[PDB]
Amino acid sequence: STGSATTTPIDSLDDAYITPVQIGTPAQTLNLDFDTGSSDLWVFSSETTASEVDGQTIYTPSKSTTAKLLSGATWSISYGDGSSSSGDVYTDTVSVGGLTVTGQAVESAKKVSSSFTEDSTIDGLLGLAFSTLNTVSPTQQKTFFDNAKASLDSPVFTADLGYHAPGTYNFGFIDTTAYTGSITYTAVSTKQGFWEWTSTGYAVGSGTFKSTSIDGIADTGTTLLYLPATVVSAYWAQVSGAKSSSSVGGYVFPCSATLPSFTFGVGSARIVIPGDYIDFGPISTGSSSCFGGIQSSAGIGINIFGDVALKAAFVVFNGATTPTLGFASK
Repeated sequence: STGSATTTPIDSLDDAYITPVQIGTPAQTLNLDFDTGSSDLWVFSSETTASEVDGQTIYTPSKSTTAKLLSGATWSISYGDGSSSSGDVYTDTVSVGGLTVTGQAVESAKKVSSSFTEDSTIDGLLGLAFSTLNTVSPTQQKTFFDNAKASLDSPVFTADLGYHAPGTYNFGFIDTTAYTGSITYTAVSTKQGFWEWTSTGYAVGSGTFKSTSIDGIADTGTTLLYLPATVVSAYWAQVSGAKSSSSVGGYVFPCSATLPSFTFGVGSARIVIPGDYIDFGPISTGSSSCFGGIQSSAGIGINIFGDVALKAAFVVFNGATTPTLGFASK
């Protein structure tokens, strides 16, 4: 089997991407944030505290003839940005782009943090990291990909995120028309539960490539590119007026700037992030100070190749017995 679904930016800045997912019988379609940095499929639901729902589409398990309460199971997750959610668990039929899993754990939110409530466009998350990170207790549950894998034509999914445009998540096949050149594959460590890999270095604009190992994660659920302070300082030093602002919470730059590109290494290959991908717009409405899309990972404890990096590539998440990651230009 295979599946193919379009993923759409939630706003004009590509702050996140949503992908329609069918849950239950008859189908209830929710727009979920596909997140290769976590491993829970959770949804706003009829059980979510009413005051914490503001415009989201909810899953109502009582209206699904295939929903079953997973007795005694609860979940609770806290993300790196400080957001969180928790609740109980159903199993139900879940389909993405024509690919169907029966018996998928659908984690129904009883509580969500303010940041989720305040964003009407995201109806929940669909985790695509390794199932070892799944928070369901007392019986850990598998991700949608893990459940689908054996049925797939090939045990892979691909992320093809657009810049200020829709893109595609494919399951079970590699669309050879979706990228240019060849796909370069690189080793993955699953020890922390992430798609963790080592970049071979970077360049700023038309500058020389610096060969240096940068361990980090391929994370579709993080907006920005978080890298060591040395790297980030080297990038922003090429932008007149750019500075790190403790009050804003990162590097800012004059909105009048033309940003340089940023290149990262994948083995001997190179992925170029155009400068425009690094502009996240005014820090507040009407401001001429703009927020940068490359930020320091210092104090996160991990480097994160988020959407800013991933959207410059066609990315293969290869879930073979020994997982790997593939990157191609596009």
